[PDB]
Amino acid sequence: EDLCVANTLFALNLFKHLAKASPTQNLFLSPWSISSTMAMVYMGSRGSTEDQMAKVLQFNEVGAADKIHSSFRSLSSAINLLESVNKLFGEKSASFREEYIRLCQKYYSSEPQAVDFLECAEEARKKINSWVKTQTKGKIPNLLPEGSVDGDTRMVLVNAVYFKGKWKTPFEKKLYPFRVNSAQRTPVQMMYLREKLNIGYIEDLKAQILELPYAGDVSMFLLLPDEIADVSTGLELLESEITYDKLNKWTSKDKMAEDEVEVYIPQFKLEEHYELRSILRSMGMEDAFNKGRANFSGMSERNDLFLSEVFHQAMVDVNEEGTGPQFVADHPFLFLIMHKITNCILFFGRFSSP
Repeated sequence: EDLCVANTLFALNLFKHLAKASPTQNLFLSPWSISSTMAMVYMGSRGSTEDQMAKVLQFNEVGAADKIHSSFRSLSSAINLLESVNKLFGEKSASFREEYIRLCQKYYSSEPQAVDFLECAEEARKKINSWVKTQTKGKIPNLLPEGSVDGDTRMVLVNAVYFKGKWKTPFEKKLYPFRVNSAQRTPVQMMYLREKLNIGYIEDLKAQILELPYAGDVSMFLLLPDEIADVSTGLELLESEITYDKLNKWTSKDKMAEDEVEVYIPQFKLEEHYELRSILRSMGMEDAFNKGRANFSGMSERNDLFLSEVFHQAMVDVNEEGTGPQFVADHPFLFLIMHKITNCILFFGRFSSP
């Protein structure tokens, strides 16, 4: 029983499926905002659409229908730089119920907006992009592109999230060769820090795990292969073996002990944009995206409403500003950003290519 447990299950499954589409390049997303915005769409869903969303969101694996939405509103209070903006746009002839709009306000503080996809889809496309550009203060001027919506579009969800924390201890700004793959290296600016930090070693996968705290009890956990068993990113084994139970154990206080570590990590910025429909359908959320089967009767009395697409943008800025074992991240790693009090994964990513 825990939305943050479901979120982690879902985040790892989403990352695995996403990694079929992008097996080596930089990958960065916020499982928590996808879970929360997809839960609001699931609030509007019924029948086998609902059943499938609940299963892919892992709500069923952690066991509580009438408590999900209020738990998301409570969690959002505990969790809440961390900026998250979202909006559900829907074709105006499939009118949202007054009551759905009221529940969106109440549980997700989000208001669905009607657009005219059926007759002026390009204009709708451009109104979605002005709202996004406006709410993200210029970082994303054109979230949706040229032909991502047309007369067949019925409903799209947009979600853009940005994170930049303040490290508990400032790094020192040291170009080092970062290894992208067995034939290619790219110079990166490295940041260095010597500090008492929790660090662990995963014996079976020959990798180090380190926690880098930010101020308010939000930490970055970084998983960095030690032996390199593939000629590509070197992440192949960590990515086929990570599981909920394994991550839990790797991050347990018995497996991660405090120690004076010298840390070298690149200065980096990631911005990745996704269209998750094909990813979510491969995970099992099929009916929500299928015009002949979707059931959004909770959102609208009109029969003709299905989910056309999910736009997700996530961005992180990692720099030196803050308030014995060696961890040298001069080759690819997985990382996650964790809300320690809730144990919610806010972001999850692969840094492979500077």
